[PDB]
Amino acid sequence: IKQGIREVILCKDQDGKIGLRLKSIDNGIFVQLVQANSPASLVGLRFGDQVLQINGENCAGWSSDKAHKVLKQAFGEKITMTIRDRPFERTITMHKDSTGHVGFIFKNGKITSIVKDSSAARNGLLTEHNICEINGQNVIGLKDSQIADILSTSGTVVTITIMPAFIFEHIIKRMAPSIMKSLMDHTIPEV
Repeated sequence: IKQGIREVILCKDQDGKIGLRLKSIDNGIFVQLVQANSPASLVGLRFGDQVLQINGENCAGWSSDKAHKVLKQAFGEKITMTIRDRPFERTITMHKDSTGHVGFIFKNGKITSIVKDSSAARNGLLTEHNICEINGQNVIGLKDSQIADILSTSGTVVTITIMPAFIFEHIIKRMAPSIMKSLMDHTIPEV
């Protein structure tokens, strides 16, 4: 999680898409969905990002519809956005034990207990937090098994990006859980 505000320049694809669904949260606008192989993924937009501005207009107090409407009517050549990096999220670095454990239990993406004497306990991992990213890879909508897999095949350092459940459940309401599994960019960034 970067310590503040950056500008991205976006370009609609040939079909006039950018790859983005946005959600109104506490009078800001937040990234609910980044589509894989979209202009939004290429420029590095992330789940939970805050959009401060769209072409120099502040988003404060916009509806999800107005934000989507503004994106439709943009002069597609060049959309600029002002972005605050995943402000509802934190990153925890843990190290696996020789048994390959970081030392917690999760269910539908949500940490539910921390195991005594673990790297998770030592690093103050919290329950009632949804897993957003593992090693900078988005994992929202993946099955618990596939998250297990990404943890199993991770190296010994595991970086987890988490979000309080109440905030997570506010962001993903009105997005059917198959679109999350199917269409949320789950890939490693390109260079």
